[PDB]
Amino acid sequence: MKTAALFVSKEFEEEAIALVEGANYKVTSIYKLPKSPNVKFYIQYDKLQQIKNDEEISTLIIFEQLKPRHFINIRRELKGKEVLDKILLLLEIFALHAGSKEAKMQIELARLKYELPIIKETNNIPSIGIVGYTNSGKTSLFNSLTGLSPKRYAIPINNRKIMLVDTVSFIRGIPPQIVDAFFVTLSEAKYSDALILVIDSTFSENLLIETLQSSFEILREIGVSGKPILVTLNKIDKINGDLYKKLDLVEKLSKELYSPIFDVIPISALKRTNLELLRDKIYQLATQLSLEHHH
Amino acid sequence: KTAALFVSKEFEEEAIALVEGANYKVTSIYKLPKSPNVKFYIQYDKLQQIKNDEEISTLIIFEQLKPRHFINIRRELKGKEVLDKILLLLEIFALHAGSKEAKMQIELARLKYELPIIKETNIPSIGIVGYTNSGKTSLFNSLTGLTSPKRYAIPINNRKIMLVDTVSFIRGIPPQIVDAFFVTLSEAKYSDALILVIDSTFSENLLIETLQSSFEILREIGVSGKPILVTLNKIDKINGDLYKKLDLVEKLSKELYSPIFDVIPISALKRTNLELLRDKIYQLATQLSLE
Repeated sequence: MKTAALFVSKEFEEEAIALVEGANYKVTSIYKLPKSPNVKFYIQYDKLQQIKNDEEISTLIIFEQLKPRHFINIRRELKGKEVLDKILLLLEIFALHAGSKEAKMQIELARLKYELPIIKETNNIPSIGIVGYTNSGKTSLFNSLTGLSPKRYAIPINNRKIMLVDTVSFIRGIPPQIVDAFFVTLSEAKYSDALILVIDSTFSENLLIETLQSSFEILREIGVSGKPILVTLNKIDKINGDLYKKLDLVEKLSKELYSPIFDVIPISALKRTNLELLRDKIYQLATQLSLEHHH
Repeated sequence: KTAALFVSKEFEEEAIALVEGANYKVTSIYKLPKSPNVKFYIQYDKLQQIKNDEEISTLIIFEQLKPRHFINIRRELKGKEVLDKILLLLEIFALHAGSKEAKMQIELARLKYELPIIKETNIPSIGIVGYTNSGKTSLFNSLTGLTSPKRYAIPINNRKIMLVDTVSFIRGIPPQIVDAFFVTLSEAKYSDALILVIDSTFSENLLIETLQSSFEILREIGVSGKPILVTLNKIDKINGDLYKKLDLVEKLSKELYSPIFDVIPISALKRTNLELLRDKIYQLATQLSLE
């Protein structure tokens, strides 16, 4: 697919790669943010030229907020290759998930508001949304259940077909200019019949409680209620320690935070561990959703 | 692309030109309800009449509708399109839009107006300017030979000249679309010269007013030092002499603006003096190829 060069600090690197790849980009080269950002192109002129003359790179992505000055200078150099900062990247990601008119419009509106200053200076299918943070590994889970990219994909489980919805992952510290765009795009998860809350188990005890609590809090804000939630404690193969300690916590805490909670199972999307068990739980959930209003 | 229009008696003349200027075939025309319906603005019966007509693809009401109106109307007219004054004008702006910035400004205003609705659920360039129903588009079409690029280069004698039908002036512009308008009209600044089209059917009071208003807008967008050719259009609807109005226009125009290239009477429909105009455009094109 389309390749991209990524400029990002070591702290946001992991998240950046996840977001970029979520935008259907293959990260070929990675660089850290400039100590003293170039006043001209934000990045070294010699590096911009290298990327400019590298046919193996189609898009330049910088995980920071660029000034209108930088966009104009960089774009008038790339010729055809696109350039994206954090804000444009996120808006581009939202558009991929956006299904409703309001989301699509909020995204486009915010996009035009961000480009303006730059141009002025020149039979019965249930829906199962997969929610969670960017670091939860929810994307890997979607790709495993699907077999993989589409944000909506139907999968056969026995005699039932389930519509898996890869919703926009929760994002911490979002630019104020795109808050409304993200809120509406994320709120689209309220229209799902059920949800799969992916939880990063690698977190420490307190941080894990914070991620779980925050996840349900966010789901509460977007207007989710009455929807059966199947919690999946992801990243168990990376635990390298005690699983029951965190699993019990998640299970015992989830029931206190939200209702109804369908189930709470441990998984490992990459190693495809317990995924067979997961499919079984999905089927049982889909079976339940159909009988919910039957007589 | 047919359309049904709802407009009062006074704005009907203006509305028809706008609708047709937006590439719409005005099929049906109704009076505007003096007592607007709370839910649909228009009476439910007529709304159904519009729905029960396969010869209508777009409903246009020349007024400012509230979000709840759009919702209820679009709910009934499930397959057909609906527009009001604001949506219509914005669609017209996009037609005259030349620069990318204009495109964006127009789309921005359109989104800000549409969100609340869903929420609740070198060749010389001559720019033709003037109020709607001054004969602008008719003049443009007559010169270009069209019967809608809004910008077409025509050969006069042995010179190729680009004609640009800019967005017409608008009386009482909705605050929402003010920015989109001026950004779209500002393209007139780039024009090497302008053609000010004025409706000759107006009385003295209205003629003086229209001239003062037209030039006022030209200042408002920053037009200065550019040759302006004033054309007194629709003379085919005037019985008496044109001189009294011709002198009035020429006198007042040169008092309000400079340089005034010339002031000639024409008729976009009857083609009266169009050849004289073509010649004056050439003389203007030759004068610009040196200064």
